[PDB]
Amino acid sequence: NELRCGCPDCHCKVDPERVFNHDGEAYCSQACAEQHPNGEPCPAPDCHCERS
Ligand SMILES: [Cd+2]
Ligand SMILES: [Cd+2]
Ligand SMILES: [Cd+2]
Ligand SMILES: [Cd+2]
Repeated sequence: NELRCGCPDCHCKVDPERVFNHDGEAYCSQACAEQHPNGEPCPAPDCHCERS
């Protein structure tokens, strides 16, 4: 299915040894997993997930 981030428009590279599984889904960062609680987007400075 191609390892993809739970975010609707996010597809950053996810690493198994640090995979953030939240509610059974994988995310690229702890930010996407928690729907960006600290208001912090993901490490990708060009990504627009949750922004748009
Ligand atoms: Cd993103
Ligand atoms: Cd990302
Ligand atoms: Cd993400
Ligand atoms: Cd996100």
